[PDB]
Amino acid sequence: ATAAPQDVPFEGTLKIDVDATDLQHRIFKVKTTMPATPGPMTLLYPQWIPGNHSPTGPIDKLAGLVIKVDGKVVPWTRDQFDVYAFKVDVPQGASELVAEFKFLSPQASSQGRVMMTPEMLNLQWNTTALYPAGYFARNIKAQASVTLPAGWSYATAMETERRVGDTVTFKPIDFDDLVDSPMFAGKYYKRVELSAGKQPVYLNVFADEAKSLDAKPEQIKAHAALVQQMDKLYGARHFDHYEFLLALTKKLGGIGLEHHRSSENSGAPNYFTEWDKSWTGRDLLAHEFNHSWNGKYRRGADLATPNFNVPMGDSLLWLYEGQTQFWGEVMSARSGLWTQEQARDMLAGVAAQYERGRPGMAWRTVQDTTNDPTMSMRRPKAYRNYQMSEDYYSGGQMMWLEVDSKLRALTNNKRSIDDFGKAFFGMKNGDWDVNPYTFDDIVSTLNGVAAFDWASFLRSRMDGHGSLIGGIEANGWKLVYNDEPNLATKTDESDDKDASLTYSLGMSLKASGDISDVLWDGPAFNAGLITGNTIVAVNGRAFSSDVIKDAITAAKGTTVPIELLVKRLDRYDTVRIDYHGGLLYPHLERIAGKPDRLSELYKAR
Amino acid sequence: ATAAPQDVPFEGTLKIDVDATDLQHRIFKVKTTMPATPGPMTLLYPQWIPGNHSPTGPIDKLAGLVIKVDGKVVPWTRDQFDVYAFKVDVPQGASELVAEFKFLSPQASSQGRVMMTPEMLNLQWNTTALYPAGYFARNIKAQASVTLPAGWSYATAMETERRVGDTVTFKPIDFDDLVDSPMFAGKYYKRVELSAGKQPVYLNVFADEAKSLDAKPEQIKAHAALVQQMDKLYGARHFDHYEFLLALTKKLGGIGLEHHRSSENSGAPNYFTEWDKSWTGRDLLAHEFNHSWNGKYRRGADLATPNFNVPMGDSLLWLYEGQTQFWGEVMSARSGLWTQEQARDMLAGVAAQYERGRPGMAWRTVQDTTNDPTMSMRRPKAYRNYQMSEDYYSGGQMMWLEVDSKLRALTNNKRSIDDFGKAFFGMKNGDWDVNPYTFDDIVSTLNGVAAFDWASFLRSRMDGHGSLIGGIEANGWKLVYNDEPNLATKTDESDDKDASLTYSLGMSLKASGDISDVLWDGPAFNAGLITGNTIVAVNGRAFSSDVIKDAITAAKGTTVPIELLVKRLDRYDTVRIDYHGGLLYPHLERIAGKPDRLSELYKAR
Ligand SMILES: CC(C)C[C@H](NC(=O)[C@@H](O)[C@H](N)Cc1ccccc1)C(=O)O
Ligand SMILES: CC(C)C[C@H](NC(=O)[C@@H](O)[C@H](N)Cc1ccccc1)C(=O)O
Ligand SMILES: [Zn+2]
Ligand SMILES: [Zn+2]
Repeated sequence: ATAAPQDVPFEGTLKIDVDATDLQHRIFKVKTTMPATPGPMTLLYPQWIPGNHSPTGPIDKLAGLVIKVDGKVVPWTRDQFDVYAFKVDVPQGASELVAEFKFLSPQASSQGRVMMTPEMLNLQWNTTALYPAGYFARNIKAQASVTLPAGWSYATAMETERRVGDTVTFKPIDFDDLVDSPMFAGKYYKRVELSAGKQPVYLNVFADEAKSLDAKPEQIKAHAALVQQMDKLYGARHFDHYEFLLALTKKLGGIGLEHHRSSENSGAPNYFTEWDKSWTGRDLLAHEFNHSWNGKYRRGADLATPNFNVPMGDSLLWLYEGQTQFWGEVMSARSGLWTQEQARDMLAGVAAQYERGRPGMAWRTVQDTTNDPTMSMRRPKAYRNYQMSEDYYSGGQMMWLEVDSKLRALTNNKRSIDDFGKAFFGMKNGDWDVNPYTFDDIVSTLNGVAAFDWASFLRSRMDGHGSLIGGIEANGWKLVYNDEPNLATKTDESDDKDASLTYSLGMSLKASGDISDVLWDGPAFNAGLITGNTIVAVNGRAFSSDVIKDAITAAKGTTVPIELLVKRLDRYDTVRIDYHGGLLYPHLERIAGKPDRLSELYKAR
Repeated sequence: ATAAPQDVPFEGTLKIDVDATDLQHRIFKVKTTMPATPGPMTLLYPQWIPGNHSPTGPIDKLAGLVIKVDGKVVPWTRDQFDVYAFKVDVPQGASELVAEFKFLSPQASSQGRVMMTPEMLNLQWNTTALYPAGYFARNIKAQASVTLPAGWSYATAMETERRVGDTVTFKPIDFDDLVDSPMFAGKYYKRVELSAGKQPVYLNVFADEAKSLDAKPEQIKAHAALVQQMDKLYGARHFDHYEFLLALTKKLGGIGLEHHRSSENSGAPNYFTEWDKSWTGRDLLAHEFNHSWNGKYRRGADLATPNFNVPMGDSLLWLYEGQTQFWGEVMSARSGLWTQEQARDMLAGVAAQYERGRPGMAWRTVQDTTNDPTMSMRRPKAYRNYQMSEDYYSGGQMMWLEVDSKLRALTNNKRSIDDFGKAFFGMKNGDWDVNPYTFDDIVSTLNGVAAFDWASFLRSRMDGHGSLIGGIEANGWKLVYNDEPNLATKTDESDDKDASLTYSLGMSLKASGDISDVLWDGPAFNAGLITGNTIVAVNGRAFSSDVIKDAITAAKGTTVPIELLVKRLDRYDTVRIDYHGGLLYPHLERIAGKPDRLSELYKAR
């Protein structure tokens, strides 16, 4: 076992030098230099990574580790009860320890998200760092450098000291901020100012091909409007400057990861060039940006750990991620990243997910899903709808919508969730240290906006099994289903011609006919169907998405079952599904006579 | 978080009832009943599973959990710092707790190994169990039952009380032995006696199709000879009876998992029907059977944990798995499961793997690979040859071969590793409780066979970076390479037309030309190639395994480089490989002047 980290000074500087030039093998070469204290010394590879809420440190990708003290090799021994901890014996009279190793980043998605391509790379300093055990991470002064592919541009919130040729030397920085200061680099780069002033915000775009960088003025303006709308909500910025990192790519592994003064984001090459086709993911930058307030600056006390190698407590992720999921979609509408119609159909899809798409809510609480990061590490699960899957995101969002609606009702619409945002995250402009909070702090700040038993309200939703969608009705709308496609579903289905049929047949299909998801206790489930089975034919006709949708519509209101020819492994059988509700996709409709608070919430300030 | 398990009596019986009939959804339905006193109670889902040496308990597949005390639901709360631990409050006057849940076994291999098919199933009791925290697992008396698909046969070492219809009630058993008593069930079943007597051994075969069960007399005899050869080695059996469980299948997930009185094994449907083609995997039953002595009965003290929810120490896996890997191959030859020529070429491949196929030994020791189970959980890695990958298996095997050769050299061939086997595992016939050992015990028993500094010998090999293949030459043979295919490689290549070129071009390829492996610092590596790249053409000719092999031979002894057309993502380039050694496959050849101890080692006793 590794001794607990202590809030004591670390003498000297942890030097971290990274060679990021072996794009072909996708290898980051690392040298870490630090003072050596005589006696046993334990070095740690970061395990629990802020923003991942789970022990995602890729320990088995650390290879070629050789440790030398004052130029002599010393053998290392891994702690079999802490496989992220390497112990060496430092001789008496020693001065300096050097550890050299390689981070073997994924050569295919099966190994994790790809971090190197022929045109760009993603350096996450936790993957290229060893640091001494026994210290709070913030007490370790670090100084990093990286050697880039020839002539590549780079971007990071971390301040550059100098670039000599292709070796970038950064100014000293605390080790926790180093891990929190990722770098993108690439040959096709555009830097766009989103906000000038004393706390400026920039957008750093890297692409597989330069043509993807052609952001149009109104599209840049929508990102600039995001910054303005966050200013209206919070009244403060928790950074001295902010660097959006955005990779437009089909080669780099997808990412959305927040930091204090930056975020790592990926989109498709058509993020800008096909604005109307790429909209469903455009809440990404709003989401990760919001975390600078909600998650990085303010963090649950059980989540704000002293180093990267003690476990994180995720109990409050329904605020961290849940309210950020909420604000990401709201701010997308307020900024023009989304249209109001797009944002409303997205919210309808969230509401339907918890009204009808989450039968696991009968036995599992949203609170318990804050354990999903460590339980599952986002590995494949058979029934996201019944096992549940990180619903502290979207279920949390629905609770925060209801919180907004209740604040309005208590105050005759003079207060809203905007007032909680300013009160809870708006203090101490410019500070980007960690300001921890507890559950009781959430309650007290809500009670300060409008007096109410908020503790019971939050517990009843997060520890309950009942409806989470009450914020829809209270804010003047109603969740409905009809045969009109949901804007998000339609965009997500089309071009590949897939078929999302969650609320009719209780399954989703690829264009090939392969079932990609099955709703627990739904019609497909009750025919014994599982993901991976194939719908070969519908009423005798070779499967297509149009064919099965037409058959569903033809069965609406009749008593003639839909006949599905199914391939299960190497067997074929025909099932008859007595489903006659037609195609059903969620939308929101106004409740006439009630105030439309929802549109006010989603309106630009 | 969770209180430590104590060696104190457990009052009552843990009843575990499993319904294994939902083959379509692949769901095991579970009811666990246990004594309960009022107040706080913590229930555990097994986490660290004996024989996996890592926390493989599938916690995220436990769904639908409802806990009732005296018929009334009690809410449960998971420990966010121990996600395998469930906490409830037991009301006053209660005597009994009932927990019901479902184990959602993998619906595809991406979720883990498949455990249900239309013809067979594999029940592992740890996946269908909750048990009270605070107790040594061996102190908990359990009693299990299972409801099978209609008419299915079953086999397990656990003794049956009665079968009523399709519900099997088992006799009470200690909870640790329950977890150690898996069950196979299926519609195509054959039971074969391998040894009669007071400690009988049976082979239980389940198949996708009945024709695969047609074991011929000489093939059954080889399995009977395996039991006889183990008797000669150890002189004792650590079980009152033993049940081989063997699944001949393309649908059940592959498995080799040892137990005290049974093992879980899978083979191809042609395990018997194409005996000469399916030979490379036939050390499986010899391997897992050997674990009844080495691993189950004798186990490292740091591995022999008190329950399933504290971490296991794997430091001695180079004995547990390493010597079992050794005996699995030796016993295949001694029993006739393998021919002597097959076993020799298999050993040649192991020797070559550490002579030339493990460049990672320059920085990592075999000892450190005992941490790979927890580090990697057998997830994909880019360079098994450089990161290393559980080399305590085959590297351990090579060390034990050298131990054998050294015992012979010290004793003028009067003692061998067979004497260590009998001395270390041959005590206490009939005993199948765990008999722990430490490193010092290994040393003392070796020293008792022949006096020598065995501690330094073992450490020099397991903590070193040098050669592990010294036992080959010491026992009278020499590792050589030539263009004659290795029998194991040829069989593993055949039918699919793959190309293993580790010792020539430093890579392996599928018939498609996709690179499946790259040797660190080898020729393919030095051309920048990675797994997933595709060799499109060789000297301009469309790739095939024969085409690239012919080109390698054509380049032998010349100065004309091999031209490879390569697809890297969406780009094509041609590389010139200056490799002129020809095809090189490992074999063993006699050193004519030296005594042939290797053949003695592999000879039937
Ligand atoms: C591309 C998007 C879907 C990315 C999105 N990212 C986020 O929500 C971030 O704010 C999360 N902090 C990223 C995260 C959370 C838990 C475990 C691993 C990674 C996510 O769901 O991971
Ligand atoms: C089919 C064969 C390859 C199976 C073989 N099984 C064994 O060696 C058993 O003795 C191991 N005890 C199985 C094992 C070890 C570590 C982690 C998971 C599972 C294995 O390598 O897993
Ligand atoms: Zn987030
Ligand atoms: Zn084994």
